[PDB]
Amino acid sequence: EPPPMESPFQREDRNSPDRFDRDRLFSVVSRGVPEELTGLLEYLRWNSKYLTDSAYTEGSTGKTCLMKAVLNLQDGVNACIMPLLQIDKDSGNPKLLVNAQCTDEFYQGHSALHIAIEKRSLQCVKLLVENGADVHLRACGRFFQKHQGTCFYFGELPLSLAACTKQWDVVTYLLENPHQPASLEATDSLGNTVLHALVMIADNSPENSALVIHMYDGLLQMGARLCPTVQLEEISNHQGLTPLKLAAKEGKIEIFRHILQREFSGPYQPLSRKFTEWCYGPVRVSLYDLSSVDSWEKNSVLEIIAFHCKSPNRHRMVVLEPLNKLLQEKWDRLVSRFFFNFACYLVYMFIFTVVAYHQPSLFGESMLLLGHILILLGGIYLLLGQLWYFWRRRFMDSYFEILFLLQALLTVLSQVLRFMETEWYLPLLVLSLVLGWLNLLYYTRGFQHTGIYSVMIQKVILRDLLRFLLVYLVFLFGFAVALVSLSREARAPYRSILDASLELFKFTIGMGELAFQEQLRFRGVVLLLLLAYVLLTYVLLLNMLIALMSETVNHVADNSWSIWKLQKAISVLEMENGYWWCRRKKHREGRLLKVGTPDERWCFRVEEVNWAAWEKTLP
Amino acid sequence: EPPPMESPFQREDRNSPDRFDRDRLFSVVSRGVPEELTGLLEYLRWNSKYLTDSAYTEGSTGKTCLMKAVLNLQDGVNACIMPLLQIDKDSGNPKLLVNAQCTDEFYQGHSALHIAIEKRSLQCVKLLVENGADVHLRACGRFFQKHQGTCFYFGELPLSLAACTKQWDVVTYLLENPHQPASLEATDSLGNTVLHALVMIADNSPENSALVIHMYDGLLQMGARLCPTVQLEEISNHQGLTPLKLAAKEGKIEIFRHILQREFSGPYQPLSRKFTEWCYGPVRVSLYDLSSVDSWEKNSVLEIIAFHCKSPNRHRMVVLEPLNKLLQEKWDRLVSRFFFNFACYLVYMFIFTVVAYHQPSLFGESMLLLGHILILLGGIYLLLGQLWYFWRRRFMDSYFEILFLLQALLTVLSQVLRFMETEWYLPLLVLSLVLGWLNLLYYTRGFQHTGIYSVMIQKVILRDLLRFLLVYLVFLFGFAVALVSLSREARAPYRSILDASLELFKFTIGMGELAFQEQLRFRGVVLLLLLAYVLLTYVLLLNMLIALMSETVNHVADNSWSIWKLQKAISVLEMENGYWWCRRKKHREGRLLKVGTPDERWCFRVEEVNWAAWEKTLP
Ligand SMILES: C=C(C)[C@@H]1CCC(C)=C[C@H]1c1c(O)cc(CCCCC)cc1O
Ligand SMILES: C=C(C)[C@@H]1CCC(C)=C[C@H]1c1c(O)cc(CCCCC)cc1O
Ligand SMILES: NCCOB(c1ccccc1)c1ccccc1
Ligand SMILES: NCCOB(c1ccccc1)c1ccccc1
Repeated sequence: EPPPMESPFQREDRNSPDRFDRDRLFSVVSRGVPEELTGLLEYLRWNSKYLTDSAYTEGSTGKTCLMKAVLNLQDGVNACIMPLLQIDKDSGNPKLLVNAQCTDEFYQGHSALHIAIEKRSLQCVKLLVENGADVHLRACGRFFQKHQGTCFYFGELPLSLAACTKQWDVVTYLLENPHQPASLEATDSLGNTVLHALVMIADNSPENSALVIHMYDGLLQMGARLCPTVQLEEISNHQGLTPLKLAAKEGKIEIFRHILQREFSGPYQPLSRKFTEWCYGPVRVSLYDLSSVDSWEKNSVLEIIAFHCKSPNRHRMVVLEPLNKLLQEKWDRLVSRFFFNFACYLVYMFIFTVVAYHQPSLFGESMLLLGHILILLGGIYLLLGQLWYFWRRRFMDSYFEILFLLQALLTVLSQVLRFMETEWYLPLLVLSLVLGWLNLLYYTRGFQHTGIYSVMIQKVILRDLLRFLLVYLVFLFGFAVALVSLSREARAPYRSILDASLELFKFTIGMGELAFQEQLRFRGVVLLLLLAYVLLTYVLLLNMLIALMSETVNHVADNSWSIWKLQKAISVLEMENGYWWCRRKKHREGRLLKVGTPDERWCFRVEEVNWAAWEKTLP
Repeated sequence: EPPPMESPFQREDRNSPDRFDRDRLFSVVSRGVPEELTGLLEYLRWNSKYLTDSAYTEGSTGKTCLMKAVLNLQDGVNACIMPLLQIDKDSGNPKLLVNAQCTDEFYQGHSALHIAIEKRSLQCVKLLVENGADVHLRACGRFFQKHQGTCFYFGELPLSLAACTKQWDVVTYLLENPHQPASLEATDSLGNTVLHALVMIADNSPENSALVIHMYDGLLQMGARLCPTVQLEEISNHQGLTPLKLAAKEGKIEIFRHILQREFSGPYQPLSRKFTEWCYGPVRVSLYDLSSVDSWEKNSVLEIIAFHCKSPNRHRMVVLEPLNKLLQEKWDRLVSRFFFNFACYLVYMFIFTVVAYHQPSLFGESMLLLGHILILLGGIYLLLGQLWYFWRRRFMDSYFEILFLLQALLTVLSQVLRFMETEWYLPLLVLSLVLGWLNLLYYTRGFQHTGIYSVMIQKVILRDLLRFLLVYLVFLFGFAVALVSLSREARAPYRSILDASLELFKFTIGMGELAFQEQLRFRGVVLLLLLAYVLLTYVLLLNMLIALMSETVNHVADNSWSIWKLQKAISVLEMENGYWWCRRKKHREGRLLKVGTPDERWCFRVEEVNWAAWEKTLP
């Protein structure tokens, strides 16, 4: 268990002229008086130690006397910090105590400047900075990393901590002091910068969103005038993302939306992304920026939303522009490939159904052999394509992206059984055929009127059905074992465990026997136990029905269009790569315009019409 | 792709003493200074060109320099417009540049006056009008026409555009200027007048409704004093409608309600429609106006609501008065025809059932032959009536209006089979019989206690059932093909595709086999595939049930009375024409009263009692 960093009740632990112990030092510093600090210098120069040694620190963490001074800050000002740092300078230690930090696993690197910044005191921050404290000390402990349980994640920097805490004066003093200037370009471990730490502390609540949007714009505006020669929104962390991509991956929708369509009028225009070129009543035409939003480059916002994301908000980022217009422009160009692919799959499935039906038992024979050869070639091509897709991609939207493989694999496996002349090529093949018709359902995603209907009608969750089936199946097996064990002595029904399981399952499709057998010694108890099974199956079925109804009473129904748009987006980004043998050359979208200053950016126009805002701007 | 009409970033395109190119002209006009316009006149008189030629315009659209001047309007005033028009006048061109307009397809006819009116600047409008610009220039491009996608529909006139934008000062200046007076009577393409364009931009939202009601009343009041000799609410567009009928057709309920019962006290009384004659406590008697609201004339509000309308708000216009009282007065007079028609149909159906039941296999014989003759005559009369109804009418309310035809057609077709002595007159006839009993259900619309019950009990949508049946039927056919293909090799059930389809459908009515067949080589896989079919049919049925319940949970239930009133209104307006052989003379309803001034109007009194408003007017 990690010790607390300061505690008024639990004392510190030493576990790793006059005598002046560390306990008296902590006692006089915690109260906060400088008169009783006399005699420290003479004692240190007699014992030939330094104030940052192992004697004067909590050995379990590494907390020095200065951090106890700052942690006992009363009314924002401590009168002991200045003489303590002065006598530390007079001691002549090589390692300065102002920038000392802990060495424990929990609070590694946690300096005094972080404590002074968190205590919302500009005076202690000024006293620490003016006495030679570096402003790039990283807090690398487990307590300052994003994980479940007890943690407070910030960007492991004094400036990041000042940014996450909404205090503006401390951010300004760190950014433009003469004694020790910080930098917005400085990075911690995991590669994050201060524009990343704001994104990773965002939330979908409106207050936290307003906080992080305001402070993100503020830091970007100060980065415009402090270090204009560097693009602050293009520095990459160790995963390879940028702040826009990191907003896309984590599921933070609000700061992602604000970053995607921010606009500042005036001198701060060159760092905008949404430029409006004309507007006529309700219609407004805006030139959005496709820098790392299109799929022509490497991992971008579209692919990160499509594949590398696990969040319930991955279906609402697609709807907001300029992702909606971009994916609509991609779909209106690549719908022909989808329809031709669907027609080829339908022709392959028709020839499969013909071969499976008109088949001899164990010109027409030559036609059927050509059909078998064509089925084998189609199955091996589909198998190669699906194995390519999995190997490149190294969850319900991927559901139909695995069954294809089964409809491939079984098929080719069935055909090698046909080449082995066994008596099992007929089940697996026709089993494949059943799966194949189910596998056609994915191709409803390409048409509007049936795609919206499919997304609207999928009103049950798969995990609920697969849990209920498992519970009912264990129930059936247990009662089947009991019924076989009960009916062994004659005065025959329920002879084996499988037959008794079938005759028990027959009560769910609606045809059960339920009578005196007149062949069993214990036929009354058999009837009683069957009555118990019926009365329990009805409770289980009613519970499942009630649970599904309670699930479907209270949810919003507007997500149908968003989910359909996401499914179409995944299919578009899949087809944009091309086939595994005819790799499609990626076509850059947008036009290279000149906005501001020679600032040449890729731009993409969208024409949005909205009568409500136009009615609002009217008198 | 159409080019933008102005764009600060994308430059214009030429695609269709000192030199003074069009690029320098656009550069100096866009900034907005007049000092650098010097030397233009000498250059134009040396090169013998004009300022509106092809050289000085964006050839892709036809945009002139003046429209670039107005589109770069800063703080409402440009100092360049006045010298530009002055030097255009000094150039001596035959075609004036002030009223020049585009010639592209997308922005056809879009003048500078439209831009100045949209920019909400009275000063630029005054400068354009005073320098000789006609006020009847029509914007005929696709961008200014009502269609899906990107469009801004107004009445293609400067006055209509000033009317749709809620600005009052520009409307007044266009209406009463001495330099170039506009007119409320002027019409664009599609025949619309200014009062029509207000209706076609209306909406059911309260803010837009309040805007359009206020501005409609305002323009009507100004039309009272500018051009009193013309009725502004009687001009017909090219479809033949008036503003009231256009409000009825499009589904705009709020402006339709306001137009139907507007009243102004004082000097503006003669243009009202609802006159109150007396009011005593709560009861109030009002003389509404039946000008184009009754069905005695040509296409009126009642017929346009009844037939020529496709909107979800066609069942709420009937409930609001004076349509409610009018249709109640029609129904209380024409209920006898409905009941006599129902009794005649019931007698015809009883004789049909008797003939279908007491029929010999392949005095009583003469009676049955007379019954057959009467069935043939009734069927041919009903067929002639229904063919008349379709040919004159050249959707669920029309559903029962087609099945009659089938109950006609099959019947007469069955009888000609009886005259052909074939072995198929017995199925079709009795099939007709079944349909006819279903065809009786439409006649529940005439009685209150069962009509409200029928409208209340119709709680399912037909398209959902017809989609679910299609999905389940494809499912059944696919599994039937698989089951026939699997069971071919003996060690018999499931022999043909139709029999296997029937034995698979038997799991839905609640009687399935589900056992080891002991006759098939692959009987275990047959059992497994039947289990798969059962487990999938239950998922599909549960999904359909959940979807219907979710559609049922969250909806308003007050629409039963409105839908029943609409159905009764459709039946009344159908019977008012009369039979196809005894065309009923149309009877004018209301009385010819004299209200205001000799203003003789058809009027219809309604007695409305409402305790709530009377409680509000009390202290
Ligand atoms: C309302 C339910 C869920 C069913 C509806 C069908 C009928 C006949 C019985 C009801 C029922 C009970 O009312 C109570 C139990 C629990 C007692 C089990 C004793 C072994 C089971 C049980 O199926
Ligand atoms: C709760 C439902 C919808 C039914 C209720 C009746 C019973 C016995 C089974 C349930 C059920 C599953 O719980 C899961 C599936 C999907 C797995 C199919 C495997 C081929 C189907 C499936 O009918
Ligand atoms: N009064 C004789 C039956 O009328 B029905 C009826 C009677 C009173 C109130 C409402 C309806 C009726 C019964 C079943 C279906 C439809 C109508
Ligand atoms: N148009 C032919 C059938 O299309 B379907 C359809 C038609 C119109 C609107 C919506 C869907 C369809 C029917 C059942 C299931 C899925 C789709």
